[PDB]
Amino acid sequence: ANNVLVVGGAGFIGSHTAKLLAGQGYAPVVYDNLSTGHQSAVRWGDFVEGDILDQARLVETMEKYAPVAVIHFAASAYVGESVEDPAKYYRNNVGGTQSLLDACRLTRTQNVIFSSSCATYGVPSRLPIGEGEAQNPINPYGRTKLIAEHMLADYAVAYGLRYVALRYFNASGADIDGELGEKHDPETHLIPRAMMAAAGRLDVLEVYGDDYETPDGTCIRDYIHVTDLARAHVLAVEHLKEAGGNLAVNLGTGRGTSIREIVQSIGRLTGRSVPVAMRARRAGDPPALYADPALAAEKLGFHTVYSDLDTIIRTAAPHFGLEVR
Ligand SMILES: NC(=O)c1ccc[n+]([C@@H]2O[C@H](COP(=O)([O-])OP(=O)(O)OC[C@H]3O[C@@H](n4cnc5c(N)ncnc54)[C@H](O)[C@@H]3O)[C@@H](O)[C@H]2O)c1
Ligand SMILES: [Zn+2]
Repeated sequence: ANNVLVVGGAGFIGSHTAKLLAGQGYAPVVYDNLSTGHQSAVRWGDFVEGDILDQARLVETMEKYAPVAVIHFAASAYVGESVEDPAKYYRNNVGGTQSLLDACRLTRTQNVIFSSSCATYGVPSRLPIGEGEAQNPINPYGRTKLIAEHMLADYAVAYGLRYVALRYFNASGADIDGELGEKHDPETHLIPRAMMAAAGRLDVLEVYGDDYETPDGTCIRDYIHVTDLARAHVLAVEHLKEAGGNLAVNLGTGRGTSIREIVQSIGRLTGRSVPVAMRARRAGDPPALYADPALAAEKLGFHTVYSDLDTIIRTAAPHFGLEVR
């Protein structure tokens, strides 16, 4: 009917996507083990506490709700944690995804929207990064996201599963209306850390390098507003509903953002400066990484509409002890 199973739906991007689904008349059903997400963020439909590795419980859930699509956000997502603890990432991201895909095929639950990462590309050859770019990830996090992408392809071949894999770099901002935000502990993402530091919730923001080959010398990365991510994941649902073919596309603005720009923007919009501690650049670290969004525009009709820096900063700031002036 209109149930959409949002796996990992108690987390940052998943909860925003559940909110959006409900706005478009779907009934999001959240399946989440609350390991890093929050029960209080499940505000737009039913909640099933459970682990995606609990295959009986996941199958039971799919049988009860007969979802028209499954959106898979349920993963371990931290790069540095993945180098030191690869076990966690192979278990959650490869084992967990296989359990989810088995639950899907065994219940004839057909449409899977997979939240992937541009970390699958590793170091690229040209900028911006097109989907044709080789995928040579350089850490277990990127590795395990790539494995899930290929597992999706193999399950499509064998079982006729239909899917859209969505690749992006950095989820940012928060819901425009202010009641839903990014709550991680530890918080490892750049814009939240910079804001926490400006707010005095962190003492410093260590920034590694001011001598990159970039306009202001600080490194450039790719940021997309979480509401835009919600929009794309639901468009992906529509795509498969309308008998669309399997897809793997990048999500983003097509334009990068430097650390300096972010720090400057925060100081300007909140009146509080970020206490930056500039450290030596790490050798072999890329000056710029950002994705080519053209294919998503073509295949999904998707453009970002909330991912200007000012909107990202303005909507996130109130969640980290700052005020927009
Ligand atoms: N945040 C980003 O910048 C970013 C970038 C690229 C990709 N992604 C992908 O987005 C998805 C979630 O991102 P988030 O940033 O919202 O992280 P998040 O941790 O806020 O949400 C993750 C959710 O998954 C749940 N979960 C984790 N393992 C589970 C399991 N085994 N069984 C059931 N529930 C489980 C957690 O409790 C949490 O609610 C992940 O797939 C992540 O790789 C995020
Ligand atoms: Zn975070």
